[PDB]
Amino acid sequence: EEIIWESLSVDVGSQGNPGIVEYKGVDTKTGEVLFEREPIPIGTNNMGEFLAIVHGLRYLKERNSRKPIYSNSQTAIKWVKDKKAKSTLVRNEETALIWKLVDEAEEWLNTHTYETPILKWQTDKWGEIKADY
RNA sequence: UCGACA
DNA sequence: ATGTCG
Ligand SMILES: [Mg+2]
Ligand SMILES: [Mg+2]
Ligand SMILES: [Mg+2]
Ligand SMILES: [Mg+2]
Repeated sequence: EEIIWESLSVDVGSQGNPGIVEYKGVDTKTGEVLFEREPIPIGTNNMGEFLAIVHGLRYLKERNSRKPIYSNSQTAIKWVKDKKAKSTLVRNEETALIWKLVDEAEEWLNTHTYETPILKWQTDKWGEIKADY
């Protein structure tokens, strides 16, 4: 129905897909950028979306914040729930970095608890997510 | 054979 | 185009 303004919004930007991937997290209310990841040379959109949610979980947990996280990504939301990023991206020397990060994000999920609700941003009703590039 | 989310 | 799920 309506936007939970007291929340963190995450989004991915890329150049190519697969291509250069980055992400950021913003306060949904103020649009202030709370974190921004250095570009990863090769990755997929969905891997970037996954890393952005997991990074948001880590960021909120460290700050003892109970705010929900908004993502526009059906795929990444499911991967986080499963603790398993089911990417098709070839795992080789060029994709080594993104895959290491993905493996580490999954490992964090398997060693930590969180209560953060992970919520689907309703683009069709609300327009583009605020963490949008 | 599609329907969605990016 | 390409990455993904239902
Ligand atoms: Mg997105
Ligand atoms: Mg990262
Ligand atoms: Mg930590
Ligand atoms: Mg976007």
